[PDB]
Amino acid sequence: MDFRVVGPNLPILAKVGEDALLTCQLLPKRTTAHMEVRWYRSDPDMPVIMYRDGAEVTGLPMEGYGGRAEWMEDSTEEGSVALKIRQVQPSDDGQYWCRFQEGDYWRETSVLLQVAA
Repeated sequence: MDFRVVGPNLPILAKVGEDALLTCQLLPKRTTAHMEVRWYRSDPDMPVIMYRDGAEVTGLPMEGYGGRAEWMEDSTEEGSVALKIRQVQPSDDGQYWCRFQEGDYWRETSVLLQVAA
């Protein structure tokens, strides 16, 4: 009950082949060294990409998924975050959940993104 993420963000419209912007608002306790943030593409079972210890996971070299998604921090800088995803498609069209994980307690919320087809 010490962390909360909200999805007040308005629907995002990006055309197929154009990049999209996933966004949600979270409040870090202090230093995101141990904080983890996960985004899901209409599939909570598997995360597309994650942000941990102030860095996004790249895994193996020439990352297809990691390469596709790059973190773009919001201008407001009030605990909000945004993730830039390249070459959107109908599969992207839908909802994405942000997952704030710290210690043994975490919370998540959906963000509205509707890409043009």
